[PDB]
Amino acid sequence: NECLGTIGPVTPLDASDFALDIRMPGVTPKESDTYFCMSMRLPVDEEAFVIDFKPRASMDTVHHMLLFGCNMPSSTGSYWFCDEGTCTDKANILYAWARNAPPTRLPKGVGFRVGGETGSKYFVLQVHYGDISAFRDNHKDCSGVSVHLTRVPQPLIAGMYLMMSVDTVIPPGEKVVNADISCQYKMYPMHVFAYRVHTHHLGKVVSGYRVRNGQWTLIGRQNPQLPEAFYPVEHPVDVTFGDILAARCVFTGEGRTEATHIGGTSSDEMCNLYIMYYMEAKYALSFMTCTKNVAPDMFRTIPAEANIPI
Ligand SMILES: [Cu+2]
Ligand SMILES: [Cu+2]
Repeated sequence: NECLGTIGPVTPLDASDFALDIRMPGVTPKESDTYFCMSMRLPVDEEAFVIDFKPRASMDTVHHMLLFGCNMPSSTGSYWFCDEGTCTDKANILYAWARNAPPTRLPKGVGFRVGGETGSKYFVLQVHYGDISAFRDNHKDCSGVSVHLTRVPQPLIAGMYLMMSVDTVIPPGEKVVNADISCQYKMYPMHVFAYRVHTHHLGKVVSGYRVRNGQWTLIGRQNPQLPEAFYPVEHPVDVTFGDILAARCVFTGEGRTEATHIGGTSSDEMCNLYIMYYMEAKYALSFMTCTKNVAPDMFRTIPAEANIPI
């Protein structure tokens, strides 16, 4: 969208609601694949609920945008190069937009809990500029996201279930290596509505499942070379006490000379699956993780799909 000007990025709408217009401050990338970040302090100290996200992205120039909640942005300037990092503390992902992926909307009555004693005090926006031939005119870009906040307690609360491999060793050559993740779910019900997969270049497919009475129910399955937005869960699924959450990342050892382990760099690999959920407010957890493989023998009946590329 056009460069806002000087209207004010905080718009109070009533006693309980306010819009945050979180936009780049007229930036002009000089090279392709630039990552720009900015932050905005939540303008209340008490608990609030993020209940809507409207993307304001120039189709021409923005490849993707991420919105994070945290307490300690990686820098304090109007904007900053953030190949490096977004937050010094944990970056909680709230929103992802990708040029060609269709953005999931929050289900009705769902919000992310922010502010107050334990919630995020800051939003950090990351904008990825790809092709920059649209900046030949040295024009200024004000891309970002318009966020709707309310102080009204929401009946459903959004969270993030992160499933992540730690021990995986990918030998050189080995055409096929599986990174398997599984945890017992022991909490009140979560309703899974979106997922995001992330690996590095050696990743062929990522799938996650809820397993109940030996039945595998697809949460999501994605080639991890495609853009990394939140894809909608095709048939949104309850995950309940006694279920097993199970994920498999399929890896190759080809194009590589030494053994590849898990690490933050691209020479290292990752197997991450982000599951966006909601829970009933009176039971809600904003975050859960699985870094174990508690039921490795259960993978003997994983569906065929998990082992074949798309
Ligand atoms: Cu991108
Ligand atoms: Cu990574």
